Amino acid sequence: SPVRVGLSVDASALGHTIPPDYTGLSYEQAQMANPNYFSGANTQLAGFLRTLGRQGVLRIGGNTSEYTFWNRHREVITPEAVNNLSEFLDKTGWKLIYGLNLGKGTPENAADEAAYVMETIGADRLLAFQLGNEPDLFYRNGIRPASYDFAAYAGDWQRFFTAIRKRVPNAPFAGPDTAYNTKWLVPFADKFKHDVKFISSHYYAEGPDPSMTIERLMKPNPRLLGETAGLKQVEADTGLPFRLTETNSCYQGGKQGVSDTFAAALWAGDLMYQQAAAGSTGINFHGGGYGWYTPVAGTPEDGFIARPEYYGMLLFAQAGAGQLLGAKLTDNSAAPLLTAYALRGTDGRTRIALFNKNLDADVEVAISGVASPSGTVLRLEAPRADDTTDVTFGGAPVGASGSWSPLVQEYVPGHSGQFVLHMRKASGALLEF
Ligand SMILES: *[C@@H]1[C@H](O)[C@@H](O)[C@H](OCCNC(C)=O)[C@@H](C(=O)O)[C@H]1O
Repeated sequence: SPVRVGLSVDASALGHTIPPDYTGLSYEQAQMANPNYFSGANTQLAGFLRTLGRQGVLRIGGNTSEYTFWNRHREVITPEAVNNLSEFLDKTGWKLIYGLNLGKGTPENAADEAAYVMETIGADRLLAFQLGNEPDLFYRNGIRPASYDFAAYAGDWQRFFTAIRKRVPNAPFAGPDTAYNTKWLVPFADKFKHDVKFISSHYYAEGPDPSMTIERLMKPNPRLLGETAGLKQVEADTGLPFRLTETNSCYQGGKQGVSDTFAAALWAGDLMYQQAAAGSTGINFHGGGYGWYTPVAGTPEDGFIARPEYYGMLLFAQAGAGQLLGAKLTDNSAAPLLTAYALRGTDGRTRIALFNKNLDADVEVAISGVASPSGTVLRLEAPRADDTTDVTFGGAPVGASGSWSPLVQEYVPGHSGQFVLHMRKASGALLEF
């Protein structure tokens, strides 16, 4: 007995165009201690990335980038590791955001590392260097003293920028690689707008706010809306686009029973669209090893698997790129966590991404504004919102090496230019007209 809601696709309410390199993952720089990880020999992980997008961005940084030390002969990055990363990026078709050690390393070491990266990976595949991860939190791990402020950071950033550009005159940069805030990200954009390609921000649905639950994770985040508005103002005031270079559901590798659940797939897929509709250039979900929130879990020795969050990213992958249209929801007060995104695809077909994040309400969606004859739906499903497994998209799990294709396509009940789509509570759908 579903909530009956109306969705009006207005193909004339033009939103932002989703770039083809929108999707991405964030990893710890420490993973590069192991040259077998980001390697042309790591076909399994390479396969998982190709499935998330023919283009995308691998971001390497995180808290371990303050403890990772480049050497041409505490974790150590070797020329072998950088050489193997170039071969990895060749197998995936993805571009690279590469963190440099501004926390504990020297300008001269960062310049040397940046030179070897540009020499091996090249200007086409290297999107940006980043000078430190979350510099606003250096003072909390003692990487800097408590007195460290934006002024001190700007001094450090300039010293590193100068040293790297002497070795790498075409070196591209992004920063400041943390959450939107007025004490760091606004002044950074103002001072360094001529020295960076784009602004890099982070976002965790968990706050410092009450404890994170599946219930909480499905609701709007006023902090997210605030931070996104901040980044749009910085883009208006400076011309700098923004990318969400580190994101996931909960901090410290995630929360067992939230981050590792089917709920995370609905949250992650919806987030991708909410940020793309705000004009974000892209996203990088943080992950690695077996962390609770990792899209892809595993190791080269034991192999890799898609975790539930991966399936939300997979729905985005299958929607593909294009321009977002108006998709207005009515009669939805009793089903308020249903979200919907309409997309004019690059191939000229209309697509709708629906996230029924209501944990108790089934919906009946009356779709108008699509003058196409017919549509098919691929469902994003698990039997409970807190399932750690049993997740499918298009009636299939993702297999070894990111192997996926749909096994259940279901024609959409259509008649007189109106379509009716049923969705279970805590489910997602991709409609292709
Ligand atoms: C952003 C940080 O830059 C990340 O280092 C940090 O990840 C920590 C756990 N690592 C993994 C691979 O699971 C992340 C977080 O707190 O989860 C953010 O603080």
